[PDB]
Amino acid sequence: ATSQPINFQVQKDGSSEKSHMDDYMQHPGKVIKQNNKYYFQTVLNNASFWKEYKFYNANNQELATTVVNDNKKADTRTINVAVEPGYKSLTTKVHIVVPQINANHRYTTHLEFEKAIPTLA
Ligand code: HEM
Repeated sequence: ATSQPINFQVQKDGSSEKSHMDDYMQHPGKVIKQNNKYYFQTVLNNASFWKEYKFYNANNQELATTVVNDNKKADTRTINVAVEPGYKSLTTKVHIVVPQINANHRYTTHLEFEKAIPTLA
């Protein structure tokens, strides 16, 4: 296995309640192994709304992210977040701007994997 699907749910700051941020990421994501390193690849819908995003492990280490696909037409963006096997969540901090309802906000949420990122290959 070079990769495997991994489902997740983005949940609200301070609880296990689903966050409506979950509605703007494709499901499942994917765990990808390259050489000795692991990536969580995920697709952001309504990419133009995500003005900033940072991901952290549960020990508050910022995780490197790369853009691997920007699709202007579909308004999506595919990103690779650096992870390790064993992570059960990521903390996200995002700056979201929604024109139609004049919204400009920063939020913190926690993305919860269906299970610990597995070792592969
Ligand atoms: C499609 C246009 C969107 C509309 C009309 C919308 C609307 C709203 C409204 C009215 C609230 C409650 C007030 C507030 O705290 O701001 C809210 C909360 C929130 N929104 Fe959005 N939103 C949109 C897109 C997004 C996107 C793309 C994200 C990022 C993935 C996002 C993430 C959040 C988060 C994290 C909250 C806090 C409550 C929760 O965690 O569910 N929203 N949104």
